[PDB]
Amino acid sequence: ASPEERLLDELNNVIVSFLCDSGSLEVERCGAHVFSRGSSQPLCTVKLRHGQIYHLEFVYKFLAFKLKNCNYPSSPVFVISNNGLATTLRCFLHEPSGPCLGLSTDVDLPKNSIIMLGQDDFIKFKSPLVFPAELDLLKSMVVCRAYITEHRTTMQFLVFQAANAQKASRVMDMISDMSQQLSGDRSHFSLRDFFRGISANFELGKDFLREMNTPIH
Repeated sequence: ASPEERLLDELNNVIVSFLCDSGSLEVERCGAHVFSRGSSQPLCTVKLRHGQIYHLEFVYKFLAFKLKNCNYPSSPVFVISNNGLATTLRCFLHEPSGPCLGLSTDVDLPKNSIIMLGQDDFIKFKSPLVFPAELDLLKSMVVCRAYITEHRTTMQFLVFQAANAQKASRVMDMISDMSQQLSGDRSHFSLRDFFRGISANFELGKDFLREMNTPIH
């Protein structure tokens, strides 16, 4: 299982590289049944940390892109759950009880409750908050700021955009040019081209996340 192992390696390392942007990230991986239909094996588990921001939409869509490139039919699922000792993010490569909560600006997350995030949940969250031209991940991205205290756990979902439109556009140019060089104009630039370019140089992904820094009003 080397082709499988390489893909699983890459998927885990997308999370490691892009879920945050600073500090020690506590990412645990673990069975030959991560891809198997009907399995409840997550790819990895991440302990969330008070005050940190997690780039859920970007990582989600990056994982979805790699899976479709490998002809894998399922789309990932993120599960945030609080067991009373800690809040974790579990990244499943497919859909795998306690109250299951939906996305909103402030999701109180008591013990034994979960939040499930899937393919269209980020667009549904953004849809009423941003104008149509800003709806795509390239312009507006959903993040999660963790609020974890002894007396309350709360997942705070925010939409971030670039404050500097010119610098954001310059990063897009670099990514587009990287995609064009791998395949050998701006009018065709797609989410696939975006992740193809970032796949070739992760630093371009870091550049994008760095510019997507301002919560919407």
